[PDB]
Amino acid sequence: DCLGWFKSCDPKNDKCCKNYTCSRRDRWCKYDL
Repeated sequence: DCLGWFKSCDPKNDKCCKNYTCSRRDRWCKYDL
């Protein structure tokens, strides 16, 4: 499964779903697409 956004992730080892992106700035997944 994946993470929903606002959950903490690693942008290079992204575990969040697509449409959302894992932020290197916020260090968590966000909806930005």
